[PDB]
Amino acid sequence: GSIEELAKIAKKIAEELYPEILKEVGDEEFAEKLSRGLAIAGVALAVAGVPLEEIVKASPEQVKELEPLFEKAGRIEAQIAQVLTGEPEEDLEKAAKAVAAGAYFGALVIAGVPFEEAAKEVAKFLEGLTPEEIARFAQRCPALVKAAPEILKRDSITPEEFAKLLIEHKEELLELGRLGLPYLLKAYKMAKELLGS
Ligand code: HEM
Repeated sequence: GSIEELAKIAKKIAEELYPEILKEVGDEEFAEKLSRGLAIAGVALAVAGVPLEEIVKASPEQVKELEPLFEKAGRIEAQIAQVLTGEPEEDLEKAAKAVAAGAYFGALVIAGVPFEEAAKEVAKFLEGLTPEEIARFAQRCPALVKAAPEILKRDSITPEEFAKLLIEHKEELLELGRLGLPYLLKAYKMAKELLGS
């Protein structure tokens, strides 16, 4: 139950994802990051109670009923990430809201919410962060930077402008989410087993 214990689990799961991700991602630095992030999310979703095997089958209204569990998952993601990386040592509650938006966007897209509407729902989810905070958290995601490297020189991204960035890079972000989905599911299943021992 301790965060250190969840981090050790996520680190072990990341080691099982990494060789397979390397078979298909030629940037090995990006492969290392993907394997840690997908492992951390798999653990966080499992211990937050997001039913990911049901999400991939769910309707949009069923995904929206689960919205508070995604926010809990984001807080656990950011706490684990502090142990494994150190870097997210700051306002944890703000970082948690940002990362929460990631899996919740993907959950709405998986459920069949049209990409542009899902993007607006993300804009809604980020309200309360300053455009400067939004810019700084977006710059910490290697998938967003890989799809939209102009993030690297934005000082200010409003929630609406963040949704516009997702839409402008829809095809690239769909390809990264499709790459990550099988590894997220594998990590979630391994987490559920390891947590339940
Ligand atoms: C579309 C596919 C996405 C993939 C494959 C992905 C992958 C990742 C990975 C691997 C990390 C951790 C990096 C590391 O450990 O070095 C990460 C971090 C992050 N991602 Fe993304 N992400 C995606 C979409 C998004 C979206 C839509 C958001 C919207 C807010 C988002 C927000 C973040 C944030 C804030 C972090 C920082 C984590 C922290 O500081 O604790 N991601 N992402």
